[PDB]
Amino acid sequence: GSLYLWIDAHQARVLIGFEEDILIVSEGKMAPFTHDFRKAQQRMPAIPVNIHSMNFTWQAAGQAEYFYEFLSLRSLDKGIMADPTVNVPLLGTVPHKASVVQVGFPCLGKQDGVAAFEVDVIVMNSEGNTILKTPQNAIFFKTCQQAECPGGCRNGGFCNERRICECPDGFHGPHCEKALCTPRCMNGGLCVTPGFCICPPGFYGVNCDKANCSTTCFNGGTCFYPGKCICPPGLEGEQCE
Amino acid sequence: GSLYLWIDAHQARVLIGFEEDILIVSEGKMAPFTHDFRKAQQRMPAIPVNIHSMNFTWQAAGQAEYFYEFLSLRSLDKGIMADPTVNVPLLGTVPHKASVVQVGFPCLGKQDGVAAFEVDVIVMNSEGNTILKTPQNAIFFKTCQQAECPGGCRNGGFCNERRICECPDGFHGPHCEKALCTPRCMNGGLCVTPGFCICPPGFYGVNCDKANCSTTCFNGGTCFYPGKCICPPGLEGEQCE
Amino acid sequence: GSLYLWIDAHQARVLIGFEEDILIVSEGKMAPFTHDFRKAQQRMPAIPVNIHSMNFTWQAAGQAEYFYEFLSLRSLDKGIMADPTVNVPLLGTVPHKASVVQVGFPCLGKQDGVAAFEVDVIVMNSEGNTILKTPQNAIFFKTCQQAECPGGCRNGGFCNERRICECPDGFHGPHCEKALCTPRCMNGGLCVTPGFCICPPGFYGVNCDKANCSTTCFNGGTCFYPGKCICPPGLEGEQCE
Ligand SMILES: O=S(=O)(O)OC[C@H]1O[C@@](COS(=O)(=O)O)(O[C@H]2O[C@H](COS(=O)(=O)O)[C@@H](OS(=O)(=O)O)[C@H](OS(=O)(=O)O)[C@H]2OS(=O)(=O)O)[C@@H](OS(=O)(=O)O)[C@@H]1OS(=O)(=O)O
Ligand SMILES: O=S(=O)(O)OC[C@H]1O[C@@](COS(=O)(=O)O)(O[C@H]2O[C@H](COS(=O)(=O)O)[C@@H](OS(=O)(=O)O)[C@H](OS(=O)(=O)O)[C@H]2OS(=O)(=O)O)[C@@H](OS(=O)(=O)O)[C@@H]1OS(=O)(=O)O
Ligand SMILES: O=S(=O)(O)OC[C@H]1O[C@@](COS(=O)(=O)O)(O[C@H]2O[C@H](COS(=O)(=O)O)[C@@H](OS(=O)(=O)O)[C@H](OS(=O)(=O)O)[C@H]2OS(=O)(=O)O)[C@@H](OS(=O)(=O)O)[C@@H]1OS(=O)(=O)O
Ligand SMILES: CCCCCCCCCCCCCCCC(=O)OC[C@H](COP(=O)([O-])OCC[N+](C)(C)C)OC(=O)CCCCCCCCCCCCCCC
Ligand SMILES: CCCCCCCCCCCCCCCC(=O)OC[C@H](COP(=O)([O-])OCC[N+](C)(C)C)OC(=O)CCCCCCCCCCCCCCC
Ligand SMILES: CCCCCCCCCCCCCCCC(=O)OC[C@H](COP(=O)([O-])OCC[N+](C)(C)C)OC(=O)CCCCCCCCCCCCCCC
Ligand SMILES: *[C@@H]1O[C@H](CO)[C@@H](O)[C@H](O)[C@H]1NC(C)=O
Ligand SMILES: *[C@@H]1O[C@H](CO)[C@@H](O)[C@H](O)[C@H]1NC(C)=O
Ligand SMILES: *[C@@H]1O[C@H](CO)[C@@H](O)[C@H](O)[C@H]1NC(C)=O
Ligand SMILES: *[C@@H]1O[C@H](CO)[C@@H](O)[C@H](O)[C@H]1NC(C)=O
Ligand SMILES: *[C@@H]1O[C@H](CO)[C@@H](O)[C@H](O)[C@H]1NC(C)=O
Ligand SMILES: *[C@@H]1O[C@H](CO)[C@@H](O)[C@H](O)[C@H]1NC(C)=O
Ligand SMILES: *[C@@H]1O[C@@H](C)[C@@H](O)[C@@H](O)[C@@H]1O
Ligand SMILES: *[C@@H]1O[C@@H](C)[C@@H](O)[C@@H](O)[C@@H]1O
Ligand SMILES: *[C@@H]1O[C@@H](C)[C@@H](O)[C@@H](O)[C@@H]1O
Repeated sequence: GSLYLWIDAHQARVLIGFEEDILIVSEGKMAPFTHDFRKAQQRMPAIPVNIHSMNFTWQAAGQAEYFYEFLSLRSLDKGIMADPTVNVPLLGTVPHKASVVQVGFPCLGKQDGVAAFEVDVIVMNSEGNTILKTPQNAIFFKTCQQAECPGGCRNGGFCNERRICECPDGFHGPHCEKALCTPRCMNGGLCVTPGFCICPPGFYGVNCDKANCSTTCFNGGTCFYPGKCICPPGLEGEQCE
Repeated sequence: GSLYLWIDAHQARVLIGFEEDILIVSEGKMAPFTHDFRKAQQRMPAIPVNIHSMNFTWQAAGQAEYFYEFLSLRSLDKGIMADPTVNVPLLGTVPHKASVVQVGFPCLGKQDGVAAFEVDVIVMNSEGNTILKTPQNAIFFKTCQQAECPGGCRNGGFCNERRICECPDGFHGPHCEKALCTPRCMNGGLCVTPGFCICPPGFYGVNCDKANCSTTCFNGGTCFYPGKCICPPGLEGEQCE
Repeated sequence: GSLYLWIDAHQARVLIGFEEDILIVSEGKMAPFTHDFRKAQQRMPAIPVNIHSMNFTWQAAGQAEYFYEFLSLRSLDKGIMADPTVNVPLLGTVPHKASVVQVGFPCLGKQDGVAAFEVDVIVMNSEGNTILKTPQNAIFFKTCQQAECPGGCRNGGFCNERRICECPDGFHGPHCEKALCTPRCMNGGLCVTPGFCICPPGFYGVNCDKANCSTTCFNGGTCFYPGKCICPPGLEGEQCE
C-alpha cells in the first residue's frame, strides 16, 4: 500500500484545537479509530456553525495508480443544508503530490437547526477493485444557524452575523452579483482577473466541463483520463476487452 | 536512496531567522555540513529559552521501506532539564508522506543554566542495515531559565514570565490539572472533546500502548508493524528464519 | 510520468487573491491552459510593484530521476530590471521532496516603468531527453517603480516607500552593509549567526561554489551530482561512452 488520506494541522486547529495531522488512511489501510467506524461516528459531533468547509489532504506516494469515485453527496435535510460540495471532480485519479480537497457544507440560512448528510467515496486499484471505501450508510451532521441578509446572498454565499454576504471564489460585492468570469469555473478551475478559467488536468472549455480522451472506452466504460480507464467486471485492459 | 530529513521554513524562522528549508538528509545521504559533524557541533549554540520544542520533517519518497529507532534520549543534566521527548514511537517505519516530529526539551524551571543532552537515532534498510545514524556521543545543549509559578505546573508544563502555566496537549487550567481524557494519549495520540485517544497506526487502547502483530517475530525479534519485522544478524526474512 | 510543478496556495493569495494550488505540470504533462502557451501569455499581466519574488514548488514523486537546466535568465530591459535570480543552482536534479524555488525579479529603482524578461528552463529524463520545456522565446513582464533611498541599498536591496532598505538574506542595517558571513552564500546556502554557509547537496566551501564528483564525466560532459551525469548525443551511460 501507498495511499495516505489525512487532515492538515492548520485545519485541525479550527475543528479540534490541537495543531497536528489527523491521519485517516495510512499505507493503504484505515487508521485504528476507523475500524469500529460506528463507535467513531458517536465520538464525532455536528459540524459547528463557524466551520463552513473542511480541508482533506490526500496522495498516492508509490508508483501505483489509485482511482477515487464520489458515489453519493446527498443532504438528508434539504430544507436546512444543501447537498455537500467538493472542489474536485467526482471521478478521477488520486494525485501523487499532496493535494487538499475542499468539502463545503452549504447551509441555506432560511432555517435554523442541525442537518444530516452522506459522504460516500471509493478508492480503487489499477485492476479496478475497491480497497478503501466509506462503510455502508455513513451519516454525518452539520449545525446551521438562521441568518438574514438584506436582498439575499447569491451563488452559494452565507450571511454573516455582521449582515455581510460571504462571497465564494469568482464572486464579490454586497449580494455576490458582481462576478469576474461570466460562467463560474467548475471541477477546481480558477478565474484570473481578465477572466476565463484555469482548467484542471483532464478538462477544457470556459467552465471546465468538456473532457478529452486519447483512448475511447468500450463496453459501457467511463473515461476520466486519456491514460487509464475503468472497466466493468469480466472485461480487463486499457480499452476494456 | 530516497530518504529526506529536514527542518521546515516556518520552524527555521524561529531558530535562525531565515525562512527556508534546512536539509539534513538528502537522497539517503547526509548534507555537506554534516560530514565534519564535530565542526558542525561547534557552529550550533544552546537551544534558546524561548524555543521549547523543535519540528523535524521526514519522508521516504521511494517504494523502499525505511525503519527508524531512537536508541538514547537522555538528559546529562537531569536537575535542570528532563529527558528530551518525541511525539513519535521510539521504534517504527518512516512515513512515505511528509510528517513532522516534535522534539520537546523539558526544562524543570527549578534551576537556571544550560543543560546538555543526547539524541541517538538510527535509520535502517529493508534488509536491516544501519545506513544513516547519529555519529558517536552527540551532545547538544539547551538554555533553561528559572521561573516560579504559584502552585506549580503539572504534566510537563513550563511557567511563563507572566506567571501562567503553558499547558501541553490534553491539559488546561491554572496548574494544568483540568484534563479532557483521563489517561494522557501516547505515541502521538490525540484526545477529542468527549474523550479517549485517536490512536496512531500500529497502536490501540485508551492510552495507545497495546500493539498488535499479524506475524509473530521469532528468535528474539521486536515487532512494530504487522507488515515488516527487525531480525538479528544471521537470521533473515519476514518471521526471522 | 511523475513530475509536478505548481504554485503554492500561500503565494497564490498574493498574486491572484484565491488561496489554491496553481498546477503547471501534472503527471509529467503541462496543464490544459499551457497548451496554447501564447494565449496564456496574454492572460498574464506584468508582475506588480508589490510582488518582488515568486515561489514555485516542484517534485519528482516516482522512482524516476529528473534533471533540470536553466538555459537563459536574461532581462531585456537592463536599465529598469536586473537579470532574474533563482535560489537553486542552474543545472541539477529535481528533488523527490516538495521544494520551493524563489524566482527573484530585481528592480534597480533608478528608473520607473515596466521591464520584460526571459525564463528558459528544460526538464530531462534519465536517458537525457528534453520532455518538458519553456516554449520558444518566452517573454514575461515586471512593473518597477522609481524609489530613492539616502545612501543607496547594497547587495540586491530594494528601497521601500518608507525610505528603508529591504535587505536580503545574510544582510542587515540601513544600507545593507552589515553582513553576517563575509562572502554571501550561493546556490541556496544559508549563513548561521557565527558565520559560514550551510552548503546545499553537491556543493562545498565558504560560498558553496566548489563541486565534487565521484565519477568524472568524459567527452565534454558536465557534472552536477556524483550519482548521475549528462551525456551528449551519440554517447550513453554513467561516464558517457
Ligand atoms: O481602496 S479601496 O477601499 O477602494 O479598496 C481598493 C482595492 O480594492 C481592490 C481589492 O481589494 S481587496 O479585495 O481587499 O484586496 O479591488 C476589489 O475591491 C473593489 C471595490 O473596493 S471596495 O473597497 O471593496 O468596495 C472592487 O471594485 S468593485 O467590484 O466594487 O467595483 C474590485 O472589483 S474589480 O477588480 O474592480 O472588478 C475588487 O477586486 S476583486 O474582485 O476583489 O478582485 C483593489 O483593486 S485590485 O487590486 O484591482 O483588485 C484595490 O486596490 S487598489 O490598489 O486601490 O486598486
Ligand atoms: O468566554 S470565555 O472567556 O469564557 O471563553 C469561552 C470559550 O472557552 C472555551 C475555549 O476557549 S479557547 O480555548 O480559547 O478557544 O472553552 C475552554 O475554556 C473554558 C474556560 O474559559 S476560560 O476563559 O478559559 O476560563 C474551559 O472551561 S473550564 O475548563 O475553565 O471550566 C473549557 O474546558 S471545557 O471544554 O469546558 O472542558 C475550555 O475548553 S478547552 O479545554 O480549551 O477545550 C470555549 O468552549 S469550547 O468551545 O467548548 O471549547 C468557549 O467558547 S464558547 O463559545 O463560549 O463556548
Ligand atoms: O531591542 S532592540 O530594538 O535593540 O532589538 C533587539 C533585537 O535585535 C536583534 C534581532 O532583532 S530582530 O531582527 O527583529 O529579531 O538583533 C538584530 O538587530 C540588532 C540591532 O537592533 S535594531 O533594533 O534592529 O537596531 C543588530 O545589531 S546591529 O546589527 O544593529 O548592530 C543585530 O545584528 S547582530 O546580530 O547583533 O550582528 C541583529 O541581528 S540580526 O542581524 O538581525 O540577526 C536581537 O539580537 S539577536 O537576537 O542576537 O539577533 C535582539 O534581541 S535581543 O533579545 O535584545 O538580543
Ligand atoms: C475525502 C472524502 C471522504 C471524506 C468525506 C466524508 C466526511 C465529510 C464530513 C467530515 C467532517 C465531519 C466529522 C467531524 C467534524 C468535526 O467537527 O469534528 C468534531 C470535533 C469538533 O470539535 P468540537 O467538539 O466542536 O470542539 C471544538 C472546540 N474544542 C472544545 C475542541 C476546543 O472534532 C473531532 O473531535 C474529531 C475530528 C477529526 C475526525 C474527522 C474525520 C471524520 C470523517 C472520516 C471520513 C473518512 C471516511 C471516508 C474516506 C474513506
Ligand atoms: C529526527 C531525530 C534526530 C534529530 C534529533 C537530534 C537533534 C536534536 C537537537 C537539535 C536542535 C539543536 C541544534 C541547534 C538548535 C539551534 O537553536 O540552532 C542554533 C542556531 C540558533 O540561532 P541563534 O544563534 O539562537 O540566533 C537566533 C537569532 N538570530 C541571531 C539568528 C537572528 O540555529 C542555527 O544556526 C543552526 C540550526 C540548524 C541546525 C539544526 C540541526 C542540528 C541537529 C542535527 C541532528 C541530525 C542528526 C540525527 C539524524 C541523523
Ligand atoms: C520554475 C522555473 C520555470 C518558471 C519560471 C518562468 C516564469 C517566471 C515568471 C512567472 C511570473 C509571471 C507570470 C504572471 C505573474 C502574475 O502576477 O500573474 C498575473 C496575475 C496577477 O494578478 P493581478 O492581475 O495583478 O490582480 C491581482 C489583484 N486581483 C485583482 C487579482 C485581486 O496572476 C494570474 O492571474 C495568473 C497567475 C498564475 C500563472 C503563473 C504561472 C505563469 C508562468 C509559467 C511558467 C512555466 C513554464 C516554465 C516551466 C515549464
Ligand atoms: C511546530 O512546532 C509547534 C510547537 O513549537 C507546534 O505547535 C506546531 O504544530 C509544529 N508544526 C507542525 C506542522 O506540527
Ligand atoms: C487531451 O487533453 C490532454 C490535456 O488534458 C492533452 O495533453 C492531449 O494532447 C489531448 N489529446 C487530444 C487528442 O486532444
Ligand atoms: C515565499 O516567498 C517569500 C518571499 O516573497 C519567502 O520569504 C518565503 O519563505 C517563500 N516560501 C517558502 C516556502 O519558501
Ligand atoms: C492489527 O492492527 C491493524 C491496525 O493497526 C489492523 O488493520 C489489523 O487487522 C489487526 N490484525 C489483527 C489480527 O487484529
Ligand atoms: C483550508 O480551508 C480554507 C477555507 O475554510 C481555504 O481558504 C484554504 O485555502 C484551505 N487550505 C488549503 C491548503 O487549501
Ligand atoms: C562528494 O561530495 C559528497 C557530498 O556532496 C560526499 O558525500 C562524497 O563522499 C564526496 N566524494 C568524495 C570523493 O569526496
Ligand atoms: C461510468 O462507469 C461505467 C462502469 C458505466 O456505469 C457508465 O455508464 C458510467 O458513466
Ligand atoms: C527488540 O530488538 C530485538 C533485536 C531484541 O533486542 C529485542 O529484545 C528488542 O526488544
Ligand atoms: C555542460 O554540458 C555539456 C554537454 C557541455 O556543453 C559542457 O561544456 C557544459 O559545461
